[PDB]
Amino acid sequence: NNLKAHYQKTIAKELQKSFAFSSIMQVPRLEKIVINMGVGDAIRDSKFLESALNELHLISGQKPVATKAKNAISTYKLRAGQLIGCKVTLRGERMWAFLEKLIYVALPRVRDFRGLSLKSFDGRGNYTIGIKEQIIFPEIVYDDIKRIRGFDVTLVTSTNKDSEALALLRALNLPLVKG
RNA sequence: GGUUCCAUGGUGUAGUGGAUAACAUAUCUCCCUGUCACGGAGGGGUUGCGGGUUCGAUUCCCGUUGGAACCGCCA
Ligand SMILES: [Mg+2]
Repeated sequence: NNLKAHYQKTIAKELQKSFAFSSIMQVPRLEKIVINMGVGDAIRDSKFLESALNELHLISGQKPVATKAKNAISTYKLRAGQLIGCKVTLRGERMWAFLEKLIYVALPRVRDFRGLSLKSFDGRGNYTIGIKEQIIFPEIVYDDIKRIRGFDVTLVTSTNKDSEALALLRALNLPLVKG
């Protein structure tokens, strides 16, 4: 990606100067964006889960692996050995492609993207974005599951400090309130 | 003293071999009638206590209460 090379040059220079980092790779580096569109309807409407996967596939270019619960609950109708939820973890070129596509196409189409930040870092440098609806994503046709759901896009970084993660986010211009 | 059975709606009783609780009376609302009873329509209301097993107990297991049914002899 041309923006990937732009990321290289720009992130290196500003970050290096911003904290006098003694090495170019001391600057934070983003690793992997997990997407987890999971639903318990597979306990009853198994069909739905299948469609779920395809949409997830259609969004990232990686086929989603379906995850299984590690316990069993009667109230939730849960039982061990069943597949409830798919997770995809993008890396390399595809992860940066999805990140740019999200921030530039999907996110500003959000009904009311006022944003949320500073109050999202887990204290170790991660970040989770809770999407409310799937239809807003461009890689989705109107025909879909009878139920509509959101997403749990998350982020990782090489650093362990949440403040430096915020600094990388600002350098990348991820558009949130004051952050 | 010991042994078998039972505890389900307000009252009388069925079910459940773990995933679910009905019948009648009674109760409420509305037709009905001068009025009321009877009648007609509709509505509503449930596992003795505890503690384990199971993802899940009214049901399966062991204890604790209450009510019954049987026995407690030979000198
Ligand atoms: Mg005698």
